[PDB]
Amino acid sequence: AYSNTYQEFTNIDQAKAWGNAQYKKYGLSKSEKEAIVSYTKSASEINGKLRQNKGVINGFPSNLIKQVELLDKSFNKMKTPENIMLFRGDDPAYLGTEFQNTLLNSNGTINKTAFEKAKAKFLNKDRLEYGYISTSLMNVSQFAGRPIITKFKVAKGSKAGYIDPISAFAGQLEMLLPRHSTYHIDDMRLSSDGKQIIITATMMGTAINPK
Repeated sequence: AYSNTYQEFTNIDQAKAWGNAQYKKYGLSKSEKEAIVSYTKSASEINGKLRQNKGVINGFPSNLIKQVELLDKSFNKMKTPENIMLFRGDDPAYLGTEFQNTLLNSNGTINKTAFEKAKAKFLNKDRLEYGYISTSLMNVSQFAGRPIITKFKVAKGSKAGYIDPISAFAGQLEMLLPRHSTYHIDDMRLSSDGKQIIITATMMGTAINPK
């Protein structure tokens, strides 16, 4: 129809080759790579601070400010040449503290009532994320244990970096997205296998554009 087409990697060997190919052309500086390595080693803490302070970094320790600004600007060199689907998994808290202990039933499946509340709260609305967004080119094993799977539709030209080869601690086929990014949740449904929430969203972009 009038919908756009987003590619999805289904072969890990090619996803790795494709990502490696993009990486080879970034021309990242030594300090930019170190910033990315540092991010992979303290992602939880950095994103936690970003959320806590709503994206304002002036109060962060000087060293962290430098790291964040380096990472922010590194995206000027990292764009995806294709419309691509990116994946990530999340725990109930992602939907809000109110679901942290209400989304799942004692058997693995997810309560339908809580799920219905999740839709009214997020379906057909823009969502702003203060932290950076770690994703993978494929639905890697690192997930499949999380109750929430999000599929982001990222358009050609968007800021997105394949950091899998930059850090020993990056996730498998990890594609990092800029912080302070907004996306629109287009669809929310249960997995057809024993309940699970599959979220499909269109990535709109980031407000962090240095230069």
